[PDB]
Amino acid sequence: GSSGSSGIKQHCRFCKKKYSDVKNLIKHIRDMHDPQD
Ligand SMILES: [Zn+2]
Repeated sequence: GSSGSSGIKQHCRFCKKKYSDVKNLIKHIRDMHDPQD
């Protein structure tokens, strides 16, 4: 196909886990790591 929703999946920079979108990754970061400083 000439176009599609490819490459949208994301990874945690702290614990190297994976998510199919950025918003569930941001919730994971705020719940498990919280890089506030
Ligand atoms: Zn993580």
